[PDB]
Amino acid sequence: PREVILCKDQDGKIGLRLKSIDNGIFVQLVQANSPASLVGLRFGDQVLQINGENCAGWSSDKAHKVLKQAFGEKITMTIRDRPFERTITMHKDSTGHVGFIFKNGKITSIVKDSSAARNGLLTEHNICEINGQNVIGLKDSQIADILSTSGTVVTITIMPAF
Amino acid sequence: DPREVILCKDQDGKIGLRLKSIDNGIFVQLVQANSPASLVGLRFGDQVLQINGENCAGWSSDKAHKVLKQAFGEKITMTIRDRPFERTITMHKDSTGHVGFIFKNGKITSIVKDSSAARNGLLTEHNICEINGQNVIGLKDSQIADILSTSGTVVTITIMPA
Ligand SMILES: CC(=O)c1ccc(F)c(-c2ccc(C[C@@H](C(=O)N[C@@H](C)C(=O)O)N3Cc4cc(Br)ccc4C3=O)cc2)c1
Ligand SMILES: CC(=O)c1ccc(F)c(-c2ccc(C[C@@H](C(=O)N[C@@H](C)C(=O)O)N3Cc4cc(Br)ccc4C3=O)cc2)c1
Repeated sequence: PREVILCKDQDGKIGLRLKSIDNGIFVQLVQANSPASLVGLRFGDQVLQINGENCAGWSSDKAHKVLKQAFGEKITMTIRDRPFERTITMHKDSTGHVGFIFKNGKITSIVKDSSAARNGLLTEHNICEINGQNVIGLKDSQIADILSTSGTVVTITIMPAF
Repeated sequence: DPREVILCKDQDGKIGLRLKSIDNGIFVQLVQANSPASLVGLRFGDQVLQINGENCAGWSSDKAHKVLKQAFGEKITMTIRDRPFERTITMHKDSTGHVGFIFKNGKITSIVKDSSAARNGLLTEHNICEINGQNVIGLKDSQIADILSTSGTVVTITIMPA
């Protein structure tokens, strides 16, 4: 658990969208070049507390109601670094592929006798990083450009789509 | 990193394991006490990458059991990824002897407000696997309650999404 302080920029907005998942509050959307982006907030981070109050059981509307109705331009948050994050290493075959089909940044299929198949890569998982580069927010064709310019080793970080 | 385990059948060609297809992968759903599977370290939620050399990718629950049933000699080789969905949460009992969560069939279904569980971001729709190193998979709810009731102030629980 870590504590991040956020300064509200002009319209009392943090550039953050939160979602209620399994009675927890998670980071769902982080706008680029925003107060939230600045202090390290990433897709899949868990918010434990907002201004010292527990987020447990809060609905998605409650979390946003709290963030806007907060007095003063400073909001403290206690965060847990993407708890659902897993890393999987794969190798390109002779055709330059590791073996998976994706749509909207989410793995939808695994090709038989592929590197993804040998390494137990899962479907219904969003891709977060490829070889260190963040891919949340990129269009599918830009993600394919990163995969295409990769060496033989393809390490991807994934999380269940939820 | 995955590890290889060698399993020797006990008498009836039984390995003492129950499998489950999840997200085009195969995971262990139950490990029998004192069995060949229990002997080599297999635990609930372990991922099976290969059975006797072939990829489990896309295999159904029935397919995995069919392949295990139809194994030739008394030796079944398996490539395992150690419980990939495992998270550990440490909580402290309050003055009334509780950490603050409700469960049914071994699954967290509610988080009590202002509790140690709420402070630690404990999540619902998660199966409880262990409590202070004691495996609780396969136990009745009143037996899980008995383990919590006789625990010290520190309560560390291992969980996995349902
Ligand atoms: C045995 C093995 O490995 C193998 C053997 C033969 C094959 F024809 C393949 C294979 C070839 C191409 C692809 C395409 C696949 C892809 O390039 N995936 C990467 C991650 C990869 O497999 O390396 N993309 C590209 C793409 C772009 C955009 Br815009 C949107 C979606 C996608 C997508 O799913 C998929 C499979 C695979
Ligand atoms: C502030 C705080 O903590 C707190 C405040 C007020 C509270 F009324 C509680 C609290 C009291 C009791 C329980 C019961 C709850 C329980 O004992 N859970 C443990 C894990 C715990 O909370 O320590 N079980 C026991 C049980 C047995 C069987 Br059989 C089936 C289901 C369950 C179940 O969910 C739950 C909450 C707690």
